[PDB]
Amino acid sequence: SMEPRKVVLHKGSTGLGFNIVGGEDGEGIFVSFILAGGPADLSGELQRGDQILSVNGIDLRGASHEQAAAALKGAGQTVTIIAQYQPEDYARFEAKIHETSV
Repeated sequence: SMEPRKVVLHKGSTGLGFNIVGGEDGEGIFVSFILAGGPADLSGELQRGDQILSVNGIDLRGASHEQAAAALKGAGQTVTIIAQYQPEDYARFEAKIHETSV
């Protein structure tokens, strides 16, 4: 896999400009969506399938969705993220089956 790297964003009128998923069913925290024109987009330094490993020194390896949301939303505007591209893990995540007709 690609090595983790540091990404620094400055929140604005729509926050950091991305969505997270995961932190449930034993899964990591993933970037699911990047808002066109938002800070994440304009930076060019985050993409869908990045795993969020830490936020302002808060370790989100193994974090719940709630813990990750609290770290990201509770942060002030300058957010220092350690992210790692995890395309295969994310692809699996997105294909998981949640409802089955029997």
